[PDB]
Amino acid sequence: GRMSKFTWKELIQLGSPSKAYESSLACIAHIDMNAFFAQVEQMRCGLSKEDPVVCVQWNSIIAVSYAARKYGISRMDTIQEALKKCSNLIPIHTAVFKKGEDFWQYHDGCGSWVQDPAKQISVEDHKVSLEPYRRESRKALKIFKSACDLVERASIDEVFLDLGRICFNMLMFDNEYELTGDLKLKDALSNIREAFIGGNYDINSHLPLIPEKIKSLKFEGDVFNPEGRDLITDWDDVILALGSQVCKGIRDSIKDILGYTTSCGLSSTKNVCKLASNYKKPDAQTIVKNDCLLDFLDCGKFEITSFWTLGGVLGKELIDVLDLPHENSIKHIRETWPDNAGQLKEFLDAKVKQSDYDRSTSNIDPLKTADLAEKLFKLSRGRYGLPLSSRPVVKSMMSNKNLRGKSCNSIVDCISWLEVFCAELTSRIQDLEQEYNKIVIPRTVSISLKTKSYEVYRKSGPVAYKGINFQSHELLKVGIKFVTDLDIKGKNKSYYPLTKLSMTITNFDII
DNA sequence: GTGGTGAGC
DNA sequence: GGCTCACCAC
Ligand SMILES: Nc1ncnc2c1ncn2[C@H]1C[C@H](O)[C@@H](COP(=O)(O)OP(=O)(O)OP(=O)(O)O)O1
Ligand SMILES: [Ca+2]
Ligand SMILES: [Ca+2]
Repeated sequence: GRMSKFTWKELIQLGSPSKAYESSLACIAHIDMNAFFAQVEQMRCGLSKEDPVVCVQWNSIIAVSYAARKYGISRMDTIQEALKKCSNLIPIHTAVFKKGEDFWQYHDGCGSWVQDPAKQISVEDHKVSLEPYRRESRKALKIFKSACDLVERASIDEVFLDLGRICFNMLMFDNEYELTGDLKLKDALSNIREAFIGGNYDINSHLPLIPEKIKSLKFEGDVFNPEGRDLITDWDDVILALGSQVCKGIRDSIKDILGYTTSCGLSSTKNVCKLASNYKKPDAQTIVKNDCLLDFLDCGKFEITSFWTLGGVLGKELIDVLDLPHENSIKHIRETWPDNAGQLKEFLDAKVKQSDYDRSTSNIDPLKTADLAEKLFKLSRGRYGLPLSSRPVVKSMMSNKNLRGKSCNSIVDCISWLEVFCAELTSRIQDLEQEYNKIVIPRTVSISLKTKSYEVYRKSGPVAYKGINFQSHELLKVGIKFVTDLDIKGKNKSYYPLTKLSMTITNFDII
């Protein structure tokens, strides 16, 4: 009291696209798109945001627009089953390649749920394509990178944002933003701003108490506040508010430029953000103040298994290692180690060396048992700041096809599928160039296949480039050769009908 | 060198 | 239930 809890160092740190995730005064934001594949379709067919449109594949649903969710339809339903829940459902099948053609297409009006035995899309001579969804994913991304200097791509429909710089700059140099009638930020934060340029301060001096006037700063979106704590008490709250503001803008552009609704979570931790974004859907924005982190993590919807990269199996074990009750398990980890990370550290040691398990089926690395420590201890409190980072360069790319029926008998059929693969792969190589804005070419190509008896033939080798920058053809040129040798490699053995053909590319070069 | 199979879109 | 992708014991 009598002075803010955060120091200048922690504030100024928001302007560093490298040491920003530390401050705790951080302001990260996660954004996921609602019923994505459902939407990009809901958009492509000029339908409305409120039409029970579902995205199907063969006989299974893979995306359910929220309009059609109101009828109880979910992912664990089959087009057939779903229609009995809502006869006005608008099922739309993804685009697909046809055995033999080097281009995918949209067979609208067609689908297994169609009576006409001619408007069917057999899974025998067709392969689902996801370019459309990738094509859109990037757009949204481009729209992001234009509003945020540091953007991490979580997955095809998710992205994290480091609203550090934008918040700091707004908090210091924005002479436009208005709080209400006649009251701009330039007057409400005069004290903090005048002090900033003054430089008269030690980077360790606790910032001044937030000006009484700033409390009239409104948050944008639902502020998780069950206990009803005050909205703006310290700076981290002020920065977060400014974030929600900015964040709303970004999310509005997407909706206007592409027309995609999204859920969004704001907090000082990517992890905590990941949760908040999924807390409410669709088209909403949850906000978890640092002084609500515990109230949020214990609202009664999360567990130690709901934590990204900790809910597959390592999470399962964690329970069998710390007893971890089957409910209020997160809080339990907090109230059992109110010491520090160091405490739980040893507990891990004196819980592994004995007669409980074997280092043959445990994802818990003994030596680095200090990491797993601080991790759980931090997560439990909602303070595990992970720096945003780019996904490591791709190592490979597979264009498979689990064949069925007696389709694949001759080599002209394999060749017929190799064209397809060659297309899809010459479609993910381009999307990669655009992402790293660097030219990419695969120096090696292999072709695997499963015979009738389910055996495995595979030939791998280099790819000759008769020029300097092609692919879509020379890839099939070689691909074929292999598919031939293998054919000869099994003339009088269990071969056709094949049960799985597939082309893979590795040994990439990023010039 | 991988197929087994855990993780995730 | 489907389709892709990174690893790493046997
Ligand atoms: N079981 C599955 N089968 C096929 N595709 C899936 C499956 N699970 C996820 N996907 C992929 C295809 C979808 O376009 C994409 C959607 O992103 P996801 O994060 O799963 O949520 P969603 O967009 O379907 O709904 P939400 O609004 O809850 O985010 O995930
Ligand atoms: Ca989603
Ligand atoms: Ca997702």
